Amino acid sequence: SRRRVVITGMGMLSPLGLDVPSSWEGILAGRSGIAPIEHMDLSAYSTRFGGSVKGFNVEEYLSAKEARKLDLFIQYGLAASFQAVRDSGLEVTDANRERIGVSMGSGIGGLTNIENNCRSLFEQGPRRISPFFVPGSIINMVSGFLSIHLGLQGPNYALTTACTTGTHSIGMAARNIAYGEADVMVAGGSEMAACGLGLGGFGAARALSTRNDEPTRASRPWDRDRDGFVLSDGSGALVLEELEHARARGARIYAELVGFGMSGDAFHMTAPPEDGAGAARCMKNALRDAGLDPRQVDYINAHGTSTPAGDIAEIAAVKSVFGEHAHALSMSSTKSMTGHLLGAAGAVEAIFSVLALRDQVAPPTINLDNPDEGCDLDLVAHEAKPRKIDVALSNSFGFGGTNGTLVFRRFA
Amino acid sequence: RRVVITGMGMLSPLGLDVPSSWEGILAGRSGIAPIEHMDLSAYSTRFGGSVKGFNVEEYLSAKEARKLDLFIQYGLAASFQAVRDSGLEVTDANRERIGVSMGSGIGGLTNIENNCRSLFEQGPRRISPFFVPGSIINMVSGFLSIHLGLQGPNYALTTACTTGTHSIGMAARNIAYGEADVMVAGGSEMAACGLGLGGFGAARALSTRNDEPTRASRPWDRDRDGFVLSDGSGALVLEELEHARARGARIYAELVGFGMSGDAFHMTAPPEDGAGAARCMKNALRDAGLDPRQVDYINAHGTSTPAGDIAEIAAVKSVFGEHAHALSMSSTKSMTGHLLGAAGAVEAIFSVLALRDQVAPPTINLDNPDEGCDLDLVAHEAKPRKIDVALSNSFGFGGTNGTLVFRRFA
Ligand SMILES: [K+]
Ligand SMILES: [K+]
Repeated sequence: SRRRVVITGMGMLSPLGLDVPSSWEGILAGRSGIAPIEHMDLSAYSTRFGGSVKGFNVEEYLSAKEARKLDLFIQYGLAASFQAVRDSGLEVTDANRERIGVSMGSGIGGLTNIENNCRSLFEQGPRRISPFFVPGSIINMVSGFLSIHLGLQGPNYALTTACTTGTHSIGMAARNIAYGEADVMVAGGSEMAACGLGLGGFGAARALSTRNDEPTRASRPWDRDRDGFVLSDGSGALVLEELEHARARGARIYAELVGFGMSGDAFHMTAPPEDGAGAARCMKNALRDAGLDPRQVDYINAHGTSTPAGDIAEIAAVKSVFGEHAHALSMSSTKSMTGHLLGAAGAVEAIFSVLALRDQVAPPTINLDNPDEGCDLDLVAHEAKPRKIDVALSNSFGFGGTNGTLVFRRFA
Repeated sequence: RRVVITGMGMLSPLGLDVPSSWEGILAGRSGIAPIEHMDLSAYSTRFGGSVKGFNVEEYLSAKEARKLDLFIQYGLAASFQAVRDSGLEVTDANRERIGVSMGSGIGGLTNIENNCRSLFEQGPRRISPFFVPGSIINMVSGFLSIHLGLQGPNYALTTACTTGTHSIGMAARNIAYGEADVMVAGGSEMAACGLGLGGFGAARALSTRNDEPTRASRPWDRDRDGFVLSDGSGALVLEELEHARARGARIYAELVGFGMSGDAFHMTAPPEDGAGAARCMKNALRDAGLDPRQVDYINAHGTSTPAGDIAEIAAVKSVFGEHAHALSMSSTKSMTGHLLGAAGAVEAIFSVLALRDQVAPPTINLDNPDEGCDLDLVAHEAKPRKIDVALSNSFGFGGTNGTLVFRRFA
């Protein structure tokens, strides 16, 4: 029946760094990765900043010939994946390649490539669309290209669930392993939606912070002066592995993935209900899946995107699920520093949750200068808090009311 | 926990619902024609499978519909159809146990085109406020859950040609695991626009048989020259067996197996031996606890491509051995074209209906079977025959493979 799933490898590109340790160093130091966007002219836009990946060198991962065929979200996804596989120490062979799969997702995918090709179509005609437009832009090609590069022949797929993509990708990949469909999965997500369509689109929806004068203070979850999310880019990948498989090869085990929960709000296209009813049902599903007492939860890495309705819904949901224990645990939003990585958010935040377990420290919610009415939990304001963490949750409560919760536990 | 199919819904190039589409399938009718909605003079391919006469206001108000990309409208239509067909009554007692997994290969290309037009010509402040929510792939699942009040697992797959097949398979897993009693699963696509036809055209992936569009899709025929791009949607209501029995549901068939693999070979062209497709079919059969000899009908991937079609023949021969000549295999894409994200969903429906009616759909246009294509490919005309177990295959871009196994329920 249901086999146990552990984390043996991790990889990442974020607004804070070009790998896991550098990103984590920034997280624990309370550093913002948010800055005015330099790669395009945003003078005509209401938001002119975000979390860019800085100094990415694709030549550390892929030949120039292969890299030019790929949208940045694919480059980022492959980078995080290559890091995670290397980190795991796993040797891929004919004996195991059929048992190793991939589930790397994205919220929007190759929007830069789509936009660029639409410009070519409109101004020059259809014969100027790139032959690599489809294979270089569709969301499943992170899973596609990774499997080809490394010879991974197990289950191969891709989620697209907006803010929840990375969380679903990791959860369902653990389900594959638990079910016996695979012994190893590379899972997570990637995003690069910082183009005219992305910044303009979220801008037209009035979804983004417009705090152009102080970009590092823009992302401020649970603060009374929050005004929308900050768009960020990057990727996270984890190597998930069946427990006995990991033990048999003497793998280093970071943590155990013990629970995964899902729900739908069935409420609104963009905003959650203020009581966070769906989020609460999601966390409850996750806790039951993990066979845990709620009081066992020590740290919650929040969705916390710095939106009026979104942030307050999470407080309400945490209070409903945990009761008086809501005041004993610590919850923080690392999006205060990284901004919102959309399809990659759940992946980088799973990594942060695993590292919170490794290092026994809760990452801060920076910018929490004045908590809003009712936001009176331990939200780890301003600075990292060393504390006991035996169980960590990571929440993603995304566009369309799609909810996912992952439950991680210390392994010994 | 066993999983059964209690409702189905569809938009295809052959009809605006399941029965109309199925009638076309059994008649050998083509849904492919020159594309009318845009000027394709400068394009190498000027035809495909369009949904004709779709009326969204049978499902949604004009205001609701306006914001949503066509792929979402199509996905909602199939989903609404399937839920209605199932007879399920949604209540407070069960709403947290009913979820949605509707996917798409490429999603809102038409809305992206339109908002690009506005961005380039007049700037970012002229992008639609509803662009993002009305264009992102998970919004079929999102909108459906909101409209019907469904609070169970809510997600979306995007695995090109295999989307619909993965969506149905993984929704069945949700039910089997106990995280849901009912799932609405499938896919939708509306990519037969400028970016889609131009994009696949640039990749030289499409048939260019502009002079005879109905003859263009010709799986395993020696003169095939690429796939035909088509629009539409399919949706299935998957239900736990006891749940279905307790409410007296009509059960079309049972979903008994789901298999996956990766080729880890090429972007678009599978290995000639179909090794990945073979592993996938074997995985599906193992999941179902069935021997290859129990399979009666296979609804192929069969997109009408040189490498793709022949890999499937090789895969079927390796998996089924001598029994490969006893079963029937056909590609309904010969009539429907390739619905991309919706292909696996509409083809799961065709497989279920093959079981209901005991008839194998034809592979039309199979005038001259290519070298080695000597199986029973149901050439030209529908074939009544015994069908106890049916497979549906999807072997998609990226080498991503999925196989569903359906069985008669008595
Ligand atoms: K989180
Ligand atoms: K099929």
